[PDB]
Amino acid sequence: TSSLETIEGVGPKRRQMLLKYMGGLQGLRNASVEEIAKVPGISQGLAEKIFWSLKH
Repeated sequence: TSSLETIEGVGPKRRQMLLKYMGGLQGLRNASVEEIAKVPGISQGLAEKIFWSLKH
């Protein structure tokens, strides 16, 4: 239900950023908030948002 993929600042590419950062969703799936929290704004809010996306 969480619009994590279309967060108030995600959906266009922000998420992809991670891959623009890693170049592979897998890595993003392997990257929890800990890693995801290394992108634009994506520190905790987005980070988590993404975490719950691929992580678990």
